[PDB]
Amino acid sequence: ISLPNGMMAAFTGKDLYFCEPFIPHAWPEKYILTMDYQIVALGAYGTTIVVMTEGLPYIVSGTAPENMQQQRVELNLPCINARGVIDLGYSVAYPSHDGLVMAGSNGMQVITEQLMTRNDWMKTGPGNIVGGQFNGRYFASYEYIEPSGAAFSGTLIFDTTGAAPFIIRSNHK
Amino acid sequence: TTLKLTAYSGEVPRTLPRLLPDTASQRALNVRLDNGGLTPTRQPRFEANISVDNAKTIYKHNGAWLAWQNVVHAAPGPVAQDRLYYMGDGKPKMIVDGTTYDLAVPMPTAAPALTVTGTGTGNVTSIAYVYTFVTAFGEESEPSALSNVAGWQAASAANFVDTHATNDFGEMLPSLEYNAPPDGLKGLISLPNGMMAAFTGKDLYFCEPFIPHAWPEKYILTMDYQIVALGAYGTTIVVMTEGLPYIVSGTAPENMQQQRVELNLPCINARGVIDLGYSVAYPSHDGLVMAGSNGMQVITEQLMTRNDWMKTGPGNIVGGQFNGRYFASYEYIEPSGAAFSGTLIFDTTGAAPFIIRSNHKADAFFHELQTGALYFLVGKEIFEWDALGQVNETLSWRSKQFVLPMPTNFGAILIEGSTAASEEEQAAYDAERQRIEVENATNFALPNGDMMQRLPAEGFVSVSIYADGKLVKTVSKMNRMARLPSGFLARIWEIEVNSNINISDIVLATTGQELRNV
Repeated sequence: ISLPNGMMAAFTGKDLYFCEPFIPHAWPEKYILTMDYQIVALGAYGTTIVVMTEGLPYIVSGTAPENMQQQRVELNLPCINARGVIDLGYSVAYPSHDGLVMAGSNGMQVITEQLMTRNDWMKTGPGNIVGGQFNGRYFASYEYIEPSGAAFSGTLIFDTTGAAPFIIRSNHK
Repeated sequence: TTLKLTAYSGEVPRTLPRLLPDTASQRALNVRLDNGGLTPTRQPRFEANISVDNAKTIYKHNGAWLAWQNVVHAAPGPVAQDRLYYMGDGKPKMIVDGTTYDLAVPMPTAAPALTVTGTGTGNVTSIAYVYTFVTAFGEESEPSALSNVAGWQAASAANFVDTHATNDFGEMLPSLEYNAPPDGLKGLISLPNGMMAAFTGKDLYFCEPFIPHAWPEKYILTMDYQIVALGAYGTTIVVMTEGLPYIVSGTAPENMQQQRVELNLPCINARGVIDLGYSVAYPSHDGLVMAGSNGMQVITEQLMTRNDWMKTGPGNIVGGQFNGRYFASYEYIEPSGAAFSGTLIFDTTGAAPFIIRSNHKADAFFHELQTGALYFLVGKEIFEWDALGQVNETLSWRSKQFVLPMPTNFGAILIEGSTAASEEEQAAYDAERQRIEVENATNFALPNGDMMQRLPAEGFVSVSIYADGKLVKTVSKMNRMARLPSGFLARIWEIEVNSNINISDIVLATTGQELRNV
């Protein structure tokens, strides 16, 4: 992913790597930061990075690759799907087992907890959520099979803009 | 004179029963209140069995289940390779590839420093060992050795070296500040910037930032009172003590500054500590309190009494987290010898926090973070919480004591709702039927066997009405108006709802024509 001050962020199986600020090909070993748990995907709001892990999400705040300080975030939710991560522009939303949750400058909030149940999110299936952004709306494509051989395929659009957030469904897998 | 029960809410025991909110109710047991109805909890399923009896802490690493007889805290290490550091078992110890080692690395084993002023000018001489520096585990320990020459304290004559094991001649700034993890360190938690936190009886220890095994003595921080457990919110640690809780703020182990917190409440139970993600909650004598970024708030002071919190018993609260809810398991003996066992779930999310009760005692709790699902040990087995593929459990919901302005008797009940139509509940019921048939077959072949042949389950609705503390009727008709008994006039009415299926709402009226009105 690209970063504000000019740099690139990459992760190994468990360690994140920071490239030379204005030199892309260089990936110094002294720039690397090691995090607990595996790393699924990376997102950025403002200057701070969202280190999205199989365990506790981590927030790395830095004006420079040398000046990096990872920080705990207000929610402890794993990142199940790497592809479900979408930079919605105002937040970084990654599907989780508890539900879709957005990481932004203002705070860390589980949008679906307001508008959808734990059971429905499990039945939708966070493992294979295809994510996308349109007009600041999170496009989630779900294709899961109900027991006894019933298959549901559709697109779940999440819009938080408005008086109250709601789900706009679609049927384009 | 209609009383209508819709949009059910949880239990708030710090309130007189008549003064509860309009949709708040007592004994919210085995109920999940999400959509606004009585959605039943699923029955736990037996996933795996534990080896050693009387397990107080359970953990899962990779596919295997780990349990220990002591309160053991385990967290992944900052190092790249997958490592588990669990230290509650007396001596700090480490698991690598399913093999347990000791976190402490013996001194004078991996690193030795020899220096002399006469070196590099005269051959031979030397004194074998001058100073023994601290050892470094790195990835392989007690296998390789490192030697450095600290002359006048990098590239020169290698000279003689010890032949005890394989050695390397590297000349870099020696990291002699490493120290072996002292015995008695109990609680280990992970930290943002990358480091480990552990505490002695009264002193907290800080490790080398990216080196888990090193526990330098200059990093240690001493606090007043004993230390019970550790929790982290943001970059700042919550030092939970037998006295005044302390907040340690720091970007690095060297730059550490402990701070007094806005509440003075001791931590009674170490196991009651759960990192709920948005705060760290530790049971206290006054009540359950969580430390968060916004501040320090005692949730129970809003929703529970001092008396009830004492009667529940904060000393032996088993704590757990599911969907951001604090699962507290309580087992206490009220006077004259009656045992109360159950699970108290605390959810603060919503307009007003409330207690959702459950009746599954848990010897220990484990929240598998990768796949969110609580694992609790009861009867020496591992059970999940409301796992998918199980039949719904019976729901208990006893309404607020409705003190009608005038004494009346009710003549209508409308129990709305739907039967099993999700087909996931139906599939779970079919699987339960298959298990019932299998046990029927295996018990039917006994050399014979009296009784057994247990009856299969069923979906029911059972609403019981308490007139003035006396059960007058139990109604099971659903989606169609039912009738109460007669001949009794009461003004303190309350409703208890029992069902394996979800129920939309309950409305009562003295006449069907009044039920027409609302």
